[PDB]
Amino acid sequence: EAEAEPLDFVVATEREFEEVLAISGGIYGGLDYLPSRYHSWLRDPDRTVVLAKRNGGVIALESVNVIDAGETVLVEGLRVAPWERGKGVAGLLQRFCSQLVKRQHPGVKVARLTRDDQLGPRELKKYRLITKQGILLVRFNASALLAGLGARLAALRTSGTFSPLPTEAVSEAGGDVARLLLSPSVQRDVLPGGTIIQDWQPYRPSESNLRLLAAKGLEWRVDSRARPRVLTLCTRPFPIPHGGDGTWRYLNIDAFGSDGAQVQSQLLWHLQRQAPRLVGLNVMCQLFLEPQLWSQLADFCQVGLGLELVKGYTEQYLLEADIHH
Ligand SMILES: NC(=[NH2+])NCCC[C@H](N)C(=O)O
Repeated sequence: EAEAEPLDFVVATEREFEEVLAISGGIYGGLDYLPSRYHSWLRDPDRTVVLAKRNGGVIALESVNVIDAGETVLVEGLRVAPWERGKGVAGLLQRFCSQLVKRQHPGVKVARLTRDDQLGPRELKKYRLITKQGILLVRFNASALLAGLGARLAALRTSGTFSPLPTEAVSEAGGDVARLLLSPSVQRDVLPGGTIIQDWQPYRPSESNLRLLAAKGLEWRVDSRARPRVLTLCTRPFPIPHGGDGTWRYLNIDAFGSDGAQVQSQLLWHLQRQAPRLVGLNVMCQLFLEPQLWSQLADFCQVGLGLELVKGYTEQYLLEADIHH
């Protein structure tokens, strides 16, 4: 029962946007970023979005983007249509893209990717684990959160439960981001495996990548610019298909450091910064933090901030594998 027409690998364009959506049903439980990101991906100068087509119909997608000053290729968004899964399509698409990178980007030495699924033996054999972070996913209505937070945080103050610790501002334009991330000691003691993870995307801490990060509208927060120990990072919210009513946004916060109290205070700062912009909308807030801090922050979010836990503990894995020219 051979397929009548063969597989054709071609670079994605804006015309296939609706075809790509048709194969993306239920991806990441409705937290899929590609609906909101597909068009920007096409404008990225170091990125190649590859579609697998059978008889002219899109059935799979993979993106490869060269970062880390040309030494790394990040693999994102790998997906196959539900009705084409289990036939090795994702494997064939992976091989086409690996050859493309080796051909166009001879300087790439490693491939990198992030994932939340359990790392089976296969993974451990083909990939090195650079680092891993815990994942805390909560949901809330922005308006309801704002209307009740003052009372919530006042109770904590008087209750003696919690009082927000001081935090310090971080300005990219002012040069604070560079002075933090280019610090060898911050890279060693703060960053997970010496790596910046921003909305599932890993970057080596380098000026070249800092330029990429600066163009995304990220917001930073730190415990002390002089004595940095906890550094948090918020990605600008964007729409996700969850809910089907178009009201849901994905708020990604990456937390680097081992002081749980500072991760709490800095998470609260980001929430008070971002929720006003989300009035009238619903938010899926995913916090990535050191695994040992998870229970502390899940409680804080649940009991302290009246937030709803969407799912139990899971982990984000940063994987790396060499490129075999
Ligand atoms: N909820 C998740 N599992 N998100 C995974 C995002 C990262 C994934 N490797 C991608 O580029 O699509």
